[PDB]
Amino acid sequence: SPIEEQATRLLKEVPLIDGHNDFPYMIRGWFRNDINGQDAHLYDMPIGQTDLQRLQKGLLGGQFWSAFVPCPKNPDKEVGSLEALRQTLQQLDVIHRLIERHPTILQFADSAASIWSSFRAGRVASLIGIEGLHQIADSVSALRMLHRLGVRYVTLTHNCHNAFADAATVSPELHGGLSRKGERLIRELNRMGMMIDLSHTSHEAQTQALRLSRAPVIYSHSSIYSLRAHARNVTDENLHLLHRNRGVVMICFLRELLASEADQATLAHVIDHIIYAGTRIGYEHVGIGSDFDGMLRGPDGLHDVSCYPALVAGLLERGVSEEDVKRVMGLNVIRVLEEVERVAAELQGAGEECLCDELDEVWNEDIKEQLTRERERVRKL
Amino acid sequence: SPIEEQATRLLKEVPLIDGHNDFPYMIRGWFRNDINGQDAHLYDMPIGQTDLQRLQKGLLGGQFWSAFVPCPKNPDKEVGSLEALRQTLQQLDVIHRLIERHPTILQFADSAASIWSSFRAGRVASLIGIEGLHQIADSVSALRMLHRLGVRYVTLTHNCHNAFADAATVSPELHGGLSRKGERLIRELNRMGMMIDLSHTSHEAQTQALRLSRAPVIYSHSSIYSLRAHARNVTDENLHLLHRNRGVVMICFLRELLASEADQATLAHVIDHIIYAGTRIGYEHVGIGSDFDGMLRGPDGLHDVSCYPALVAGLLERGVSEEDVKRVMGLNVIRVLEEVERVAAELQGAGEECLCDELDEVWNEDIKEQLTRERERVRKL
Ligand SMILES: [Cl-]
Ligand SMILES: [Cl-]
Ligand SMILES: [Cl-]
Ligand SMILES: [Cl-]
Ligand SMILES: [Fe+3]
Ligand SMILES: [Fe+3]
Ligand SMILES: [Fe+3]
Ligand SMILES: [Fe+3]
Repeated sequence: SPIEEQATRLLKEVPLIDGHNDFPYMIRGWFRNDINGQDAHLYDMPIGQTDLQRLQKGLLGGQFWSAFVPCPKNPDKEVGSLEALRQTLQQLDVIHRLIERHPTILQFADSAASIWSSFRAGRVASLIGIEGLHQIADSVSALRMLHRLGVRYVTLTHNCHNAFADAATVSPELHGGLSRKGERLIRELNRMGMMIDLSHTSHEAQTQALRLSRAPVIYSHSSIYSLRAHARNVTDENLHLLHRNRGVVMICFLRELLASEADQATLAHVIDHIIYAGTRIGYEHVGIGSDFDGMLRGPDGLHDVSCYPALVAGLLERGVSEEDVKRVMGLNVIRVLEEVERVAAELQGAGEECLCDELDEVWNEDIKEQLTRERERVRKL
Repeated sequence: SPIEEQATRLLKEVPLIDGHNDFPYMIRGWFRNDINGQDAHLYDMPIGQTDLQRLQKGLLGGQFWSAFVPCPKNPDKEVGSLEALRQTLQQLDVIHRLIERHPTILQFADSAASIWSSFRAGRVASLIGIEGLHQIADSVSALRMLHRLGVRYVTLTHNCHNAFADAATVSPELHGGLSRKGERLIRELNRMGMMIDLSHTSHEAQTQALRLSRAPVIYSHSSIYSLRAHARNVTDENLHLLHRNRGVVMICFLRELLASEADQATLAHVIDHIIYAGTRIGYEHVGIGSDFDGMLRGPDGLHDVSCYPALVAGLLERGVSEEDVKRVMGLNVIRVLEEVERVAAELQGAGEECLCDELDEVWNEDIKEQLTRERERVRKL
């Protein structure tokens, strides 16, 4: 078919960059992050919607791999919070080892230039994001070290309220959007060059974050509220504020977010959602955010990572222009990452002060007096 | 004086690379890692043996900055261990922010080439080490992420026993050297290219580590047992095994480790210790490991980081050759770091398997059966 030829050409010209895939958590579930002598299975998985053969088959140009850990359940809240931090480092570790063990297929990327260079070399540009601020254990220092390990977006919440923001699917509300900590964290995320992700957050938290942020944000895996009413989907109000923000809504393949009866969800519904957003806030503010391996089953025609050429062909069949399809595929999320990094560079260049953690006093006045007395003795020498 | 001229020339020709300085912990003690608008104080500190003016004055070529946190004290052992991990990320964060805020003085280095390029540019080569395996919270994944954040050596213990090895100053003994975990960790440290540090560890743990390690190790801040008997100092047995290992003993300025009465300790004693080691196991296996800011007061003539030219002049005055003084200054620790990284590259190139953490099962058999059934349904499509 001419359109299947056309779709194949587009996937080779520009990278399709998917906003969210939980394949690293499947590796934790199935292998317990032990991939030594498991290439046969990593290429052909006995579970899930992602493996390295099907990843090549679907012609995916890049991927934000999710370093998700569950919301802490432990009765003792300090343990659970600190446990989530250790589990995050385990998930970042297995993502890096997955990329390093398969350098013909996957190449690490943390920027627009690194995405392109990976795509020129014929590899999947492998970026990283964390799904929730519960993962940092209330530590902005830890968050900067996660950025240093290659994390390029942070979902403000998952399916639990944290000290910074409200999740969508939990009632009652705790902060009613963002807390004062949350607001102050928006400035720090903009300063460090961390891309803000508004998936899983409440409608009020989205509205506040979109007004406050000095850099463009994303929805790594969310759909449209008007087509299908759900707490996880984006309202027409927040879609317009996303336009002012210059952000991108990366459309989700979650069946619950596409249709009222989950088993009726299809590829055509995903295309309806992309076109709705593209019509109302322009095709330069829409993306693709599958959420593959964050679900058991996908929509009809989007069952796994091999199905991306059908999505590209489907968009072209509906009269979306080549140039707009290239934007939806990946050019838009590349622009947001580039603008997030430009805003961070110009804020850092202006000498903006970084957010610091609240630390305990390690020394009492006796120890501090010994230290000052010792210093003055050295000054006399 | 001609020898002071000579000492100044050597410090400009090759970098003096100090093995251990706890200045990042002083920043935690004094500022609580909040250095915003504190340059006046960072250049001229009201406490401690290190600031940025005196660092320039002493002509130090490089420094392994310590990312030490205390041994966990909390009754609940899971909390204390996980707390130490979060505090480690806080200390790595402030070290990176210290370097990034003062790029004229400090430049980050993690290799031989990066040390030299920093030194050619006229900056202190800023490397990182952690003082104890309590800091990783029993997580090899976390340890690899610490390596990724720029940590290039790990002291196996501080002043507490951990799951991997015995500290020197704690009795009774727990493992009697290294545990089985400890032995297995030696292979992983060699594979990843992490430099093993044997300061603070027991004599038996040193003997076992020196025999087991496939790469050269260091003592980041230890002295000589024969000159001054102390659990922290290196025995003649372990000095010989360090020679076979191709490692380096970086001599400590701790007064307790140099003399029986601490107040009698001097610069001359530090030179006695360097010459003792250099005479018996060669000058290519000796270094300088001040431990500045790990003590209240230093030896006479080595009161702070400005005193390194007196140490270089003192070594030349005692008939140690220029070439051997250059070795003791930094060429030796550069060689060990280069050999550690060469061993890691050749082990990684041979496809050696990495050590993995023991993880909990996240899925039961019901969830795993749903996943395999779902996969087979997709195979039929
Ligand atoms: Cl609208
Ligand atoms: Cl704390
Ligand atoms: Cl000997
Ligand atoms: Cl675990
Ligand atoms: Fe997810
Ligand atoms: Fe999700
Ligand atoms: Fe120390
Ligand atoms: Fe120490």
